[PDB]
Amino acid sequence: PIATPEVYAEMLGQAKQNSYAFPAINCTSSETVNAAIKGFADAGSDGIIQFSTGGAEFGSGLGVKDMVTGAVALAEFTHVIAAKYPVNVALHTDHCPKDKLDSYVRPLLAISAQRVSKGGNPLFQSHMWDGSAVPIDENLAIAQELLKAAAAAKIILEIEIGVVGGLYTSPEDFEKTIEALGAGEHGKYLLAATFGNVHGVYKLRPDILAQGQQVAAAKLGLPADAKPFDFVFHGGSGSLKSEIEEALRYGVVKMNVDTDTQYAFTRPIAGHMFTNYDGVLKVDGEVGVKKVYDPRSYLKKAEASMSQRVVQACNDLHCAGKSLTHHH
Amino acid sequence: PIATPEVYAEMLGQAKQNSYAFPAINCTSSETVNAAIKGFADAGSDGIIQFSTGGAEFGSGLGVKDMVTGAVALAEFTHVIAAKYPVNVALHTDHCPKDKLDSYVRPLLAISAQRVSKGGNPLFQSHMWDGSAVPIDENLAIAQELLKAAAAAKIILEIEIGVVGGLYTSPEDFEKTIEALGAGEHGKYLLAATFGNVHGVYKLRPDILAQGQQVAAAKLGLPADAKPFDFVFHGGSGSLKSEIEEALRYGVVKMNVDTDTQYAFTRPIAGHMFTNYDGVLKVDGEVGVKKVYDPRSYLKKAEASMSQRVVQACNDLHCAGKSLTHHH
Amino acid sequence: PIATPEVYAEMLGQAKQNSYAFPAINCTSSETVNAAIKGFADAGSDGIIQFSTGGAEFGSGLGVKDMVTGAVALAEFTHVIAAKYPVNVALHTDHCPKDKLDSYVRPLLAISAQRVSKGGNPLFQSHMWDGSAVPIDENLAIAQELLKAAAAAKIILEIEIGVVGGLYTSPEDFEKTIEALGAGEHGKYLLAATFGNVHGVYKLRPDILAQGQQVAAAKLGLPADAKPFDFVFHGGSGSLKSEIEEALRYGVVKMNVDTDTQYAFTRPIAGHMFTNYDGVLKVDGEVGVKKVYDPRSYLKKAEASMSQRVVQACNDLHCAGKSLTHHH
Amino acid sequence: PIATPEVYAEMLGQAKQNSYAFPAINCTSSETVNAAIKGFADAGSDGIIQFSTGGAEFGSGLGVKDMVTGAVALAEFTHVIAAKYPVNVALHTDHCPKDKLDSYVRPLLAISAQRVSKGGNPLFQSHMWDGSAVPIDENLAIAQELLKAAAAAKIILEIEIGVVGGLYTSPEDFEKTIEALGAGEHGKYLLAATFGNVHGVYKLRPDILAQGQQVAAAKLGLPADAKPFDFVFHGGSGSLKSEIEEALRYGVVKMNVDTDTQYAFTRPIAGHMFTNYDGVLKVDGEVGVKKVYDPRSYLKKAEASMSQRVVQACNDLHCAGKSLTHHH
Ligand code: NA
Ligand code: NA
Ligand code: NA
Ligand code: NA
Ligand SMILES: [Zn+2]
Ligand SMILES: [Zn+2]
Ligand SMILES: [Zn+2]
Ligand SMILES: [Zn+2]
Ligand SMILES: [Zn+2]
Ligand SMILES: [Zn+2]
Ligand SMILES: [Zn+2]
Ligand SMILES: [Zn+2]
Repeated sequence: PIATPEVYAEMLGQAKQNSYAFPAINCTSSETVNAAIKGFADAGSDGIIQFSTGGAEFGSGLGVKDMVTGAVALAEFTHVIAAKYPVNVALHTDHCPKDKLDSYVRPLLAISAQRVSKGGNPLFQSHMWDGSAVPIDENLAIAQELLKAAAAAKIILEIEIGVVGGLYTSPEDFEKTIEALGAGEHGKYLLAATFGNVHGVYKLRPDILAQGQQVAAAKLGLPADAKPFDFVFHGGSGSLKSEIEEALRYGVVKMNVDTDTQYAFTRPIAGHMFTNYDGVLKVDGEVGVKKVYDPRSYLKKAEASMSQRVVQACNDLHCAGKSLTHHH
Repeated sequence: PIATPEVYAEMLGQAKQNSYAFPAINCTSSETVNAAIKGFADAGSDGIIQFSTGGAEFGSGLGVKDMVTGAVALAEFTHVIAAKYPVNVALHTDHCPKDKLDSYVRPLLAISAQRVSKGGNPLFQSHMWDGSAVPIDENLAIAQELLKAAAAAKIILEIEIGVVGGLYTSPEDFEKTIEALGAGEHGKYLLAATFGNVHGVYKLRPDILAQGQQVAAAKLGLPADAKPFDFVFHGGSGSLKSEIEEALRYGVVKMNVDTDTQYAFTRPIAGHMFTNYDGVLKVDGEVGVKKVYDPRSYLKKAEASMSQRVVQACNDLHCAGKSLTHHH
Repeated sequence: PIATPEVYAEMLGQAKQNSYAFPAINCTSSETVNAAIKGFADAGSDGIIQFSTGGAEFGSGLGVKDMVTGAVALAEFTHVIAAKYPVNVALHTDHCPKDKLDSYVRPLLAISAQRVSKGGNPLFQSHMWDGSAVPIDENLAIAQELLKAAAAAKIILEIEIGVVGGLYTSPEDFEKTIEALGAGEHGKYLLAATFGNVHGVYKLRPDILAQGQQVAAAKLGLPADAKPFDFVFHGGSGSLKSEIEEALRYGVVKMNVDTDTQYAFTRPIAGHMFTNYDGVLKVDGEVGVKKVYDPRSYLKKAEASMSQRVVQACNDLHCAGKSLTHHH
Repeated sequence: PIATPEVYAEMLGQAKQNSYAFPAINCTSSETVNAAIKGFADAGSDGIIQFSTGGAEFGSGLGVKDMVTGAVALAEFTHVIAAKYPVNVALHTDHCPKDKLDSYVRPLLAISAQRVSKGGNPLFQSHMWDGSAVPIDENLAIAQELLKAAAAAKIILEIEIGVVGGLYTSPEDFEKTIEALGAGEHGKYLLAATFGNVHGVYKLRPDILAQGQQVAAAKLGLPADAKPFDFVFHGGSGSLKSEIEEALRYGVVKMNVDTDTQYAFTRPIAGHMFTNYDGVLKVDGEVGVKKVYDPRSYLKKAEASMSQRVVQACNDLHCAGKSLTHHH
């Protein structure tokens, strides 16, 4: 099923408690959503499906190019599909900068607030505010008001302090975050801190995350080994095993996956076109071969390949076999 | 917007009155739905989007393979998208044989009956019962009870008498159809008659349709030039202009398109893979090129190409520039 | 075997007498020479293999780029191969303009004159002087001295009056040609006249050739139906059957083929690369498949395909089954 | 130029004296010969071009399939080309087993004996007798009579003791070889011994070669560090640097290269077909693009790429910059 707000909070709390994380898979379409959920289900895992600003725009079609429309359309599709699987699937929106808040996150929050007001659950279970391009104080002022709106709609907020590529987060940056937002008692939030992490597969310092947890623990009057933050790891695709393991130990509960699942989705499509070149093209006066230019023929292979890569992510992040539905 | 039942009936009545038809485009995904609606909008035309049994199964994903789930999921997606376009888009389900009625058309009718009972509109605006593999009397017995259910849910039924490939419909076959179902007063229906028409692009007798109209007119006590039937043309892709024109004159209001839009969708994907071969594949120890293995890069080209082919269909069937919303 | 000068003259005389022609296939390599000779042999036909200036340069390799070297190297190769076939193969050089005479045709003539002086046969059996870019009088002055040199080396000269693309040859142009060169008694020559013919496959006037024959016959005091000229048809690839037939009737004895055999050679290579994409490329960390990146694997397919196209040319030009060796 | 027998012997003697080796490149065509010689010339190196039984058969064309014909045809071509380069190029025939001696090596030896009898040089400068499938005594009996014939025709014989894949050569095997053939005083020979070496790129014991040299030195009454054998390294493509270096130290003077140059030749052809897919194929009723289906367009890229790989071989084997013509 779609993760209820209660289930999603429990997912993240269990991940943190047990030092594992969920892959958050960027999707752009019915096929990619289907591949992701099938991957989670094959791994006996709960998981997160996220739509970026560009993914949402693509989802809305070339005739619309509207982020809210695309996100809502894909979310409505995902609600129907996820009801047929025995794992929990949470819906999330990815990086939204300041000048897109009024055209992405805010209208989506408003839609969910309306659902909640009528006794329903929110359409998305988390939204990202990406304030890494603005000064920390401005970032956290926006985060504070968004956290209030988000919590009131039963939604978890993801925020980012410092910049993802494609200087590190200071102890004071971590300190300000705890001071402005608390440690979950004013609403759950996820924190993307910057520790040398980059988008795309081509100098990670996971110790920055360990430092953030210690700085927060000291601020809160907690034991030295406490982990007050739930961290998000941006630029997950292409990471070393030892680096992932360290990140998990320091409280990463969500790792974003996009590049690696894109390659997995495209790879069998390329193979299909090449081996069926004279079927997918009308060559030498012939009319091609409908059975191989039927989009389903190669898109089913793309779906299966992407699902395999998602299963790998679940095993790498150690959430495989741990779905809170306990289908074994 | 999505066509209301009232708008859809008006679409078909206007098409018939003015000797034009709508393309009914088989879709299987968010991308293909988006391409189809953009095509209708670019042509200033209303249109129909249809899901086959196989398309619905594909839409539900490899982990589900459930026709109802896929149709509902894609219909919910389409409802969100179509609200953003200034043309009317009707949703239809394609060929459902006897042994799939209980797992496709009937549950979908039930969903729409529930919506209507609550003061809403049906999820789909038409459903096809394909009884061409059973004897005419059995076909029409099923059609009669389905027409009653369909009309009660504000849904148009499509039926088929005789077999589409990939012998012709007799005057008595046409006669039995009028006798069992009437001429619309017991609920609107669309009729696929068989006149030498075949699925897939590789002996049409459109005069069979003219004969059916005359046989029905005589039965009903109408003038010789009356056209009591609203016909559906199966195997639209790859047809001659002169054959389409004749079909339109005899009351074809809906022409099914699948093969031709499949080729249009796939063609730029193939081109993409070939010209970006060393970007979509990791070759010679290199890591490929994310900007070209990102599915959006080639799927946007696929969408645009499919939309162009849909525009061509609207111009071929003469529904281009005739949307009942009159945006000019 | 390689055509002796005596056999070559007999080939052309028989072609003219019986209204057929030989394909003259542009070759650039051991593979293309092999494909051409196999094509002639499969068709039971004699044939011509020709090297262009660019083909000769390519034959000499990127480290040499010398037309004489490439032509000699490929001619020496062809001499060895043709000795193993029961058809006659003549070697020819294609379009040589004025500023390349001193670096192609003249040195090659000199090589053959040396062979003949020692009691041997010439290396090539014909050479083309292409003077179509210079005024007719200058063209024919050069042709006259080259014809003397060529005849002394037992070599047939091909000349061109008027320009091949990618205005027509006048009666006076034809008249001047007979006046300057005679009708074979001062050495055999072949004549490329311009009648709307073009290089490459994308307004032919074969009657220009009929007119030339009549003009020459009148000059020579011959009957009206005499054909004093042996014509060459440039731009043979992609020609209509009716146009070829007419050309043959008017004394075309040689039709140049390049574009069509190039496509035939390349087509299975392309097919090979696509269907073996993951064998001819090292993909995803794999090491490819030696059996399909071995050049012989696809070059044998290229050879066979080119040979098939040459067989087609022999049947189109009606020289198939007419080899002067009479192997039946 | 082509290596004279005197120059070839000097090449191998200098290689041995200075612990370097020549690549021996398998060629099958005018293009591959041209690529190889250009590679040697670009590296300022002398080199060897070899034709296998299969390469020779391919060289003769599908209509002939005769090893002698193909080898002679390609050798005659190579003689013309090599005269235009300022490095020495030796011609060699590769693996000939017992049942092919009468149809490859022996007739070729006979051709060269005829040339030598008339005061000329042999057509090939070395021939391989591959007796690795027969018992050592039989191997060496054949080798002894072939060495006599070869030396009389000014030709170096290559022999093989033990089997190349795709057990090691014993001290007695090495001993028998010296006893039967001497150490060059009865004619120069090259020795392929088996030390865990395999054809094709996917447990080398170079110390077997060191052992052979010591065993031979002891037999001959020479100092312990003497290297009486000139070794040949079969399966050169895909070898480690450290393994090549060791082999050179123990007297390898010739390293066979085939797989690696095949990949280099094919790789840009594949790239060409993919990026020009709609030019090399007639697609969607179009007629393709002659400039890219012209075989020269991609074969020039193949030639250049293969030449680059040959340059790499010359640098790996340390013969680069050491041509005995001393063009610097
Ligand atoms: Na990354
Ligand atoms: Na059709
Ligand atoms: Na042409
Ligand atoms: Na090897
Ligand atoms: Zn990110
Ligand atoms: Zn459990
Ligand atoms: Zn149909
Ligand atoms: Zn209007
Ligand atoms: Zn020409
Ligand atoms: Zn005969
Ligand atoms: Zn070998
Ligand atoms: Zn030097």
